[PDB]
Amino acid sequence: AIFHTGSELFIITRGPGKLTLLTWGGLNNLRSVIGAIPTENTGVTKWAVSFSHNYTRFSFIWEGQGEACYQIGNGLTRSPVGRSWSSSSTIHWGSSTVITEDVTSVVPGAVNRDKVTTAYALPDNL
Amino acid sequence: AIFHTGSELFIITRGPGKLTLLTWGGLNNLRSVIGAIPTENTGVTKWAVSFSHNYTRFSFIWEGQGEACYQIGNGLTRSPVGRSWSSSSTIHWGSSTVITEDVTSVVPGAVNRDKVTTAYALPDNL
Amino acid sequence: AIFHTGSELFIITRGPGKLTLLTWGGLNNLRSVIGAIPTENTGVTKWAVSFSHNYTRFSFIWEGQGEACYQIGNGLTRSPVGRSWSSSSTIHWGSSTVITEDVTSVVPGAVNRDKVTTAYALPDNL
Amino acid sequence: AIFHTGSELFIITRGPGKLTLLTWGGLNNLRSVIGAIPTENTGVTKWAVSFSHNYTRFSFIWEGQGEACYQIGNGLTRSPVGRSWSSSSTIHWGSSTVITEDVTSVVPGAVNRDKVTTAYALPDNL
Amino acid sequence: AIFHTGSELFIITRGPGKLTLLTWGGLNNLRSVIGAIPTENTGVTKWAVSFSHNYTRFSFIWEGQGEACYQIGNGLTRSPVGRSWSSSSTIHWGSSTVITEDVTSVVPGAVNRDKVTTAYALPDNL
Amino acid sequence: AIFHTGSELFIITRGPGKLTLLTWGGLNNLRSVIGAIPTENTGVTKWAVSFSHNYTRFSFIWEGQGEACYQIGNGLTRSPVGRSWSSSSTIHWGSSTVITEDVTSVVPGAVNRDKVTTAYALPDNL
Ligand SMILES: CC(=O)N[C@@H]1[C@@H](O[C@@H]2O[C@H](CO)[C@H](O)[C@H](O)[C@H]2O[C@@H]2O[C@@H](C)[C@@H](O)[C@@H](O)[C@@H]2O)[C@H](O)[C@@H](CO)O[C@H]1O
Ligand SMILES: CC(=O)N[C@@H]1[C@@H](O[C@@H]2O[C@H](CO)[C@H](O)[C@H](O)[C@H]2O[C@@H]2O[C@@H](C)[C@@H](O)[C@@H](O)[C@@H]2O)[C@H](O)[C@@H](CO)O[C@H]1O
Ligand SMILES: CC(=O)N[C@@H]1[C@@H](O[C@@H]2O[C@H](CO)[C@H](O)[C@H](O)[C@H]2O[C@@H]2O[C@@H](C)[C@@H](O)[C@@H](O)[C@@H]2O)[C@H](O)[C@@H](CO)O[C@H]1O
Ligand SMILES: CC(=O)N[C@@H]1[C@@H](O[C@@H]2O[C@H](CO)[C@H](O)[C@H](O)[C@H]2O[C@@H]2O[C@@H](C)[C@@H](O)[C@@H](O)[C@@H]2O)[C@H](O)[C@@H](CO)O[C@H]1O
Ligand SMILES: CC(=O)N[C@@H]1[C@@H](O[C@@H]2O[C@H](CO)[C@H](O)[C@H](O)[C@H]2O[C@@H]2O[C@@H](C)[C@@H](O)[C@@H](O)[C@@H]2O)[C@H](O)[C@@H](CO)O[C@H]1O
Ligand SMILES: CC(=O)N[C@@H]1[C@@H](O[C@@H]2O[C@H](CO)[C@H](O)[C@H](O)[C@H]2O[C@@H]2O[C@@H](C)[C@@H](O)[C@@H](O)[C@@H]2O)[C@H](O)[C@@H](CO)O[C@H]1O
Repeated sequence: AIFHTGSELFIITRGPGKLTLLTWGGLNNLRSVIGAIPTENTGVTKWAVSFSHNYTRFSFIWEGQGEACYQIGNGLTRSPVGRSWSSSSTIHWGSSTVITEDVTSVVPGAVNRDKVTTAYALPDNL
Repeated sequence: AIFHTGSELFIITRGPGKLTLLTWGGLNNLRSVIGAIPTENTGVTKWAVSFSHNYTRFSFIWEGQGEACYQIGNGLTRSPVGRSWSSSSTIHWGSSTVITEDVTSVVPGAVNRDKVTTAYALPDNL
Repeated sequence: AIFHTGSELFIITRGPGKLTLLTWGGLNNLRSVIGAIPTENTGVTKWAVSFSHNYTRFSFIWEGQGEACYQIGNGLTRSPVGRSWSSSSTIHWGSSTVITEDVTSVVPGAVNRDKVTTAYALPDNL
Repeated sequence: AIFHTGSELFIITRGPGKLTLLTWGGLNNLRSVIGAIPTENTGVTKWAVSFSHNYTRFSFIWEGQGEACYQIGNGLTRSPVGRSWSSSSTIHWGSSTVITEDVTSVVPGAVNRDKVTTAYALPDNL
Repeated sequence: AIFHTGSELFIITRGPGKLTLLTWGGLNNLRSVIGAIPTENTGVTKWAVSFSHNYTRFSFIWEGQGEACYQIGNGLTRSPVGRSWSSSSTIHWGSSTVITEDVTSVVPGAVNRDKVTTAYALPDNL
Repeated sequence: AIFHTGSELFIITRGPGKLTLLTWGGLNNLRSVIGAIPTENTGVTKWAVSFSHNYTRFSFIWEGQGEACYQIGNGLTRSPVGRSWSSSSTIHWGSSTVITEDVTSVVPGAVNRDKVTTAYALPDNL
């Protein structure tokens, strides 16, 4: 299952843009969260994308002119990230698969946590 | 503040061991989570450590013979991680610094999520 | 077009095994060539795969038990390599796409050039 | 012998320029090929240089202001590349050594395949 | 002891600046040496700092806008370097720690060997 | 001149062994120094070799089954290190080149400083 040790969610992007994570499907009516994380890098950025406990749905898109792909754990495959919410990259908690899913109706209701959500660009010096 | 874009929490470790994350201070009686994340690497492991929405305390320790340090964003400083829950590395949500705190009172009530919490070892091919 | 500058063919594998290249569709009555290139690496091996002048078809498989993917140029996507001749990774000269093609009818006529064909594992010190 | 598994031909260059490969000594009257491959990198470029089946001579030069060296396999030695066709770097099929050779008599006959010959710059994300 | 095998002195800096080394406490009235080593790198520079035989004191500072840290051997800790001679990073021969020492009284007697002392920036291609 | 900024002395080795430095040609009646620096590494080790102030001769050998080469600054060329004191790699202070020199006559009178001379293996975390 994605997010377990060995099945971590990594993203690789090229050039500048924003990776946005939608955290939703909250247990016990917990509020959905949406936050955009910018990169100004000209080249490749590597990213770690985390879940939050007590949520069952994680959806993400890339907004940038360059490519963006996800990798599961140390798997070799790198597959394109969704580029709009009607064809978002989505994980159902417990799934081993990223699917394409329309989450356009979830986005406006989510609390805005731009630059403070669970997706992180790795620096030059790690 | 740590966990904001630019102040991401990275850990570097040497040799095999377990990084354990205690997620606590949950809003509205959300249950605390404890999970250990193993590595078997003989050398260096790099890690990205995430928060979870709706929690306000994040405590971590390293259990291994080899060193463990944290780095904030692309800062050059690397400082040691705590090695037991009585001297845990702890972050209070909104703080810009890691402190040393005894969280032994929080551990017994935490639900075990070994290999499925918000700390991730970076693989060899990222 | 694959094999042109900017669209070089790279392979990424995990663990030991043989990458086997079938060079075929030769002009000027040229004999097809088949050659297996071994790696003994436990971890990730990166590879550069070249065409040969005067041939119009290039087909390859990974015979190892670990994962294998190809990357075109500095593209981010990495997609699985074929694992049998009936589902080979195949390039038609001039195409920008690696297709899946059955080349079992070509293999028996090819001259064996094991360890001496146009696929190369990159070393640890490049 | 160079181009066999273990004795792969790699180039290292600094700054922008063209690596040009002459493929000649074609069996059965096969047409010699010349093709220049550009790099615009300001720093180091690593390259993989392939042979073509049915040819028995491979000559290459670097036209760039910066340095250029070849490495055989995982050998540590890096030695300078020829900088003109009268002092080309040349491999005789079956040889274990790159020698200096004057191939100006071969170049005029060769068909131009610029940006489409068997020498490849490795990208930033391999 | 620092400068023994396993306890090599490395520095990590960000951005352009100069690292200066004061070699002093020479036996047999050997003259003290001071030399500044510049970098123009915009990003992270890694440095190896050597002692000289027959000296008992080694002091160093970083002059630059960006951060500077030292690391001992393959240890994970990175700690700040001194930024003026009144607060120098200093090693007493045989000591396992870097101390803060005011060596303003030593600096005038030293011979200037800018760009020719025993601290070295590591290049892009090592 | 070797050892000036831009012309730093680096070594690359494969497999386990020892790099030995002989510091001689001392001014001010200084005794010659010899010291072996071992590595246990199975793969490639990178090294920084420093001079000592007040000496004019620096001679080094690699004793190991595996290859060993030197590189000057960020130059691309890598050339073999001497494998015995009768064929040492030698630098005359002020020279821009490494020569071969027999220094067997210096060795017996040199003070032994094994694991404590000015040649350093670079670690995995730099
Ligand atoms: C183990 C796990 O992931 N369980 C998921 C279920 O979530 C747990 O449900 C029980 C109630 O039966 C408790 O509410 C528990 O707190 C829930 O776990 C918490 O939330 C999940 C989503 C994880 O983040 C977990 O680490 C956290 O402790 C869930 O109800 C079902 C269906 O959605 O999925 C289970 O996999
Ligand atoms: C913006 C933020 O991080 N706020 C923190 C407070 O948490 C929010 O509290 C409000 C009510 O005042 C709501 O309960 C809101 O849902 C809370 O935010 C959620 O939980 C926090 C911890 C973050 O994970 C956030 O992204 C998430 O939406 C919090 O009560 C106090 C505790 O000191 O800190 C505030 O910084
Ligand atoms: C430029 C090119 O790639 N052309 C391909 C054609 O191959 C050439 O065909 C001509 C006659 O039409 C000659 O036979 C020439 O030698 C051929 O080029 C040689 O072979 C090709 C496959 C490449 O390796 C090239 O570099 C080499 O010189 C080919 O016949 C057609 C049909 O397949 O494809 C053309 O793209
Ligand atoms: C095995 C090999 O490399 N052989 C070289 C000879 O080339 C082969 O010659 C035979 C005739 O004896 C056939 O014509 C065969 O198709 C030739 O092999 C082809 O060309 C060589 C150059 C390689 O690319 C090979 O993979 C390809 O199948 C060759 O005539 C002589 C000349 O130097 O060298 C032999 O090593
Ligand atoms: C082993 C060592 O570091 N010795 C230090 C002493 O220095 C040596 O002193 C003896 C006389 O007792 C000789 O003069 C000898 O040459 C000195 O060693 C030389 O200088 C030292 C600092 C090192 O660079 C060494 O490699 C070099 O050969 C020193 O006198 C005392 C007190 O400061 O410390 C000893 O550690
Ligand atoms: C600047 C330099 O490297 N000079 C070398 C000369 O060394 C200096 O010689 C004078 C007397 O003429 C003093 O003895 C002085 O202390 C010497 O400099 C010291 O030693 C040299 C080897 C360097 O380590 C230097 O940094 C240190 O201060 C040397 O006499 C001549 C001839 O060998 O070469 C000069 O390049």
